[PDB]
Amino acid sequence: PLGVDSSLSFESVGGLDNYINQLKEMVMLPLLYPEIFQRFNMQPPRGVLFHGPPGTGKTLMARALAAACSSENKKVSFYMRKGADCLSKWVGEAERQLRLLFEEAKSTQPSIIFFDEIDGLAPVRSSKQEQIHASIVSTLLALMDGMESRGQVIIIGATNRPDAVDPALRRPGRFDREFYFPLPDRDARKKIIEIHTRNWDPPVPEWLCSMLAEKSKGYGGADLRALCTEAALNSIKRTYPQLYRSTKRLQIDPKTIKVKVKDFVMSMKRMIPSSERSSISPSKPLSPELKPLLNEAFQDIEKTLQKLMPVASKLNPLEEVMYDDPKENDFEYQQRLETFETLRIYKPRFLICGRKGLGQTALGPAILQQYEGVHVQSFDMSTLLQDSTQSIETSIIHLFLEVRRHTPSIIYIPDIDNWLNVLPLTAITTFSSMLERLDFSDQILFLALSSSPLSELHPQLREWFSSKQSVYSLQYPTRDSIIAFFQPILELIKASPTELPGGIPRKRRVLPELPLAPEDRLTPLKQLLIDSTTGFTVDQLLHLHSFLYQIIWNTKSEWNRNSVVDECERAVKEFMI
Amino acid sequence: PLGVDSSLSFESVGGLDNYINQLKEMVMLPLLYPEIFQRFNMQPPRGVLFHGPPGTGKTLMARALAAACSSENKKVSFYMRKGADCLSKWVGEAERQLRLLFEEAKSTQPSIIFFDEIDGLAPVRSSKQEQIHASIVSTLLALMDGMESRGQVIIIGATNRPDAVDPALRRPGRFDREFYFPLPDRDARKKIIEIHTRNWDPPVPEWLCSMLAEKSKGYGGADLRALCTEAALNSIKRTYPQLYRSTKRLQIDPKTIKVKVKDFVMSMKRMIPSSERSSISPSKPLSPELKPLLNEAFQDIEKTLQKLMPVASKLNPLEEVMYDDPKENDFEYQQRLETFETLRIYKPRFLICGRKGLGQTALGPAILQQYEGVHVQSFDMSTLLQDSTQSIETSIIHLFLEVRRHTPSIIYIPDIDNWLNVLPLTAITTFSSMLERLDFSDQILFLALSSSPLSELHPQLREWFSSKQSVYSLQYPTRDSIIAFFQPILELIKASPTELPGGIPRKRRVLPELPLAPEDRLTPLKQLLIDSTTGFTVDQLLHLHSFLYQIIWNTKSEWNRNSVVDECERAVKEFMI
Repeated sequence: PLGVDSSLSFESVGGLDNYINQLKEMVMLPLLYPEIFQRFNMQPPRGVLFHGPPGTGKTLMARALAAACSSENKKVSFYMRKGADCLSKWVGEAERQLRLLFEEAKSTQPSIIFFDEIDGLAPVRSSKQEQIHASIVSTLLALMDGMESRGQVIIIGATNRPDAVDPALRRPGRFDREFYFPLPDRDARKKIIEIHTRNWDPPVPEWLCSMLAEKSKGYGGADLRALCTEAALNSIKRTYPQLYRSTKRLQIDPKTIKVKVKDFVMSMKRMIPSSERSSISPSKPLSPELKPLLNEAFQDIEKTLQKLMPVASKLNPLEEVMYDDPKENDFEYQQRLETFETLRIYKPRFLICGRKGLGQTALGPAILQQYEGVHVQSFDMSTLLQDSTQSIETSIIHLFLEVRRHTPSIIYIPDIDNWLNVLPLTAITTFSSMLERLDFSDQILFLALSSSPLSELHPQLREWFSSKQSVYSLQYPTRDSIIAFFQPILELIKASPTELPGGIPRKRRVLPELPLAPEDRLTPLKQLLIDSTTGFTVDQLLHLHSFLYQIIWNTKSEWNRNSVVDECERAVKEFMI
Repeated sequence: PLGVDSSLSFESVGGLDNYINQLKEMVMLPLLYPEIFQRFNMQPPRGVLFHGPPGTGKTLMARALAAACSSENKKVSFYMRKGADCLSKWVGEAERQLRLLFEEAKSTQPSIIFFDEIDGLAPVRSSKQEQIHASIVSTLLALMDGMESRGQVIIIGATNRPDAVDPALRRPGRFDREFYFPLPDRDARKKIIEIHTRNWDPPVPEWLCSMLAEKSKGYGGADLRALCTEAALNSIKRTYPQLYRSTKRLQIDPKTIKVKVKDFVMSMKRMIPSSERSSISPSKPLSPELKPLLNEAFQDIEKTLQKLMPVASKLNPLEEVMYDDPKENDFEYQQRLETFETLRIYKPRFLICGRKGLGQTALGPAILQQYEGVHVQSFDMSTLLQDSTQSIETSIIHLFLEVRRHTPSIIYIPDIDNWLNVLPLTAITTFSSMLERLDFSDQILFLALSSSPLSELHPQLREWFSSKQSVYSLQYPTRDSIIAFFQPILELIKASPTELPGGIPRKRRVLPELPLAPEDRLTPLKQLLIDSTTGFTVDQLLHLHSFLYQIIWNTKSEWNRNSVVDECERAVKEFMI
């Protein structure tokens, strides 16, 4: 059956190395080196506040910390407190459980305590309720620190939000660490999936990683293990159909090890993402047959993206201090590199103008997918009108405040032709103010999408975007790209009966026992598809593509060729209306 | 008298086979096959969240699960928890009932627990109330899972809504199953009604099923049994009138078994649907005498419906894996069928333009009835203005979000001539945005009804619906269809006195004892009804139809024919004003 483990070698949360060194410098040093705390007479406190996606290192870095320190040294004890679990309606009974737990935590000397659900442990301190909201918060203040020199004990905090509570709970000088979980995307995703998949006596192929790791976006350690179990059970029922209706119990052979990539892709048909349980995010790669239709400008988007903003990230200070320099006295040499790759910028924004039905609003999610690791959100007016409890301008100042409270991050607005007709001049001039409230010298991108083409626009954008390179206009694709797009189906006309299942028999499987345990017109069709379709829009090409898919689906079984051209050609004739 | 049963062989919820195999793979395997959980070292968790219409498998799949596992293996215990039933205002008393129940649930090893009313068990976790809302939620988190390796115990959840609570209650990795109940419509409706009706020593006829099963729409297992009891008691009082006023008690014969279809149709006169206790849904089949007046285009509606969207549903993977293929390494062969019957589409919509009084707004419910099994709702502005607590555009984004959170589903708007005058340009451009927020490549229908005819319309629809086949215009019916419609009453003129009750005597029934227990002008009338009614509208034909019904009702008793033509003909003369 099932079972939980108490040993973790960072094998389901693995990849947060700089976090690991940051916590090692907090928890290892005070009793590893007990001398330099008097050589300098130094304090440094301990305590980390987790925030980010839950289960992406919430329970997983809980096991990574208890397993980390248990694998670190002997002896050491560990404590798990998950929200309100020692409380009452009394103050003086709730708390007497709490500080009996505190005094026994102080009695056991090598000891850490996990505290999760810090909102449930201590909410915001308001006096418009009963005074236990002030009482347990103040008594946790004095009983964690302030009055209480805790000595050798370590207090761990975890939330989903870094600001779900009043900042008195983060007194600066006791809880000076806060860890954000960035949900690793591609490479530590491939690391975390391959450190999972080696727990099987069949080793997995490594062409499927980072193939499956780039398919899997928005997942924790546990649900990627759920992908492991669902592909596993797909191998189970796949290998054996006789898994049903057993009152007389059965026995098995132990040689039931067969693995498919079909198991994984059926798991992808049968999955659901964790972030996409309640969200809608445009995390959509560009369509692979549409790459003949948009790679040619997509390259210009990613190159001019790279030029108008470097996407350069921070290296590890471990290897940086593994390097050494000779000169260390020169703050002028410091302000040199502090000017380097920092003062090279000015106000990241970009605009897309082009016709409707011409590759719109898919390239947006595509260039969202062409690089990751950055923080990003968009001013979707669905996400702006989603609350009415406050003003929408209060929501504007809020969301501008949180994208201010990040890394160099990404801001997007779709459909600005329809937008600015949606909200009044309150929110308009609000936004135009908030455009200028921040500096040029920070790196926040401002992607902008319009479904209307150029030189016809209200000038609100124009005074905002008077740079000649702050915009790009779109054109029709070339005929060679067109015939590149219709190429594969133009040989799928010829490969019906046994290449495709239009004429492939599907046969039955027998049950196991599992014993008892007690050609020539192709070119006039070519001049029908080309040169009579005078460079139209790509959605119309999607119409035709769907239509011919219906044609070849209905005409899926045919031998003795050149008999199935009449259906598609009259469909083109009808399409020209 | 009455009595409840503890044995169910899926005989009042029967039809959810793929659900049954999905739960069997969760609950049977961990102790059926206790070896492969170490061959792969796999987790898989257990827990299902029910949502959908209550009593359509809520109590019924509760009995199907406890009866399923009790009929599965010996020995096994079962537990029933229905919302708040072990609580208090204390935290620490409410919970001490809860985890005394948890430790005794862990003590009894073969054990499952039913949890219904999950909102009453654990609401959303807000700190703007007393902190027991955070406390019992967090303590149910740690005491179901997270901290607690539950071992062998199974936790069952059930609601009406899949999102009546915050998604922390669905941690991905413990509650990875959620069952929607689809309210089976025709064939599993006939299966579920015939698996009921075989509980009587008279076997029912099978021409009335699926006749009565297609009459009965929107019912659970229990209320269909209430139809069984009401047709039963209609047979009781029908067979015996002496069922009244007995102080001196009486005795019966046991041979009181007579069954009528009259009992069922009087039950239909005396019924009320469960979904139609507070809703108004246009689930209305087309009128059978109006089938001469709309089948001729109705066929075009269902055929072009079928062409513009295939209604093809998913087969069972049981029989699909009962089939086997030779080639299983080819993800390209996978993306073949993943392109098959998926990329054949483009943006399902359809429009109805036609005159007023000409078959409008009944064909809508009719083609709603011509196929079922799909998810469907409509943007009725009654259902849009029904709340004022939020903005109506917030309701727009909400309802678009939930129809996004479904199967390929159906969207309808009636009366678009009167509509777009009802809501301002806020909701208008909101909706036009939400038209384009989703892809072409998903299958969501967009039925549209207008009471005004063609070529006269504001072009908002026209830029939305510039496809030549995205619309259909309506005409007058033909004279042969007209005389087909007036045909049956044109022989009901001749069949008054004993075919119809206009001259049939109704006689009295005696009481049982039940002893003590201590012609020629028809064709000028034909040229009056036809060719002087120059192809008018069908509501006017309903006027006339009602009028002649009043004529023949008042003239219902007549012998020695050809004396009753004067009343209807002068009614036609008066009607021509």
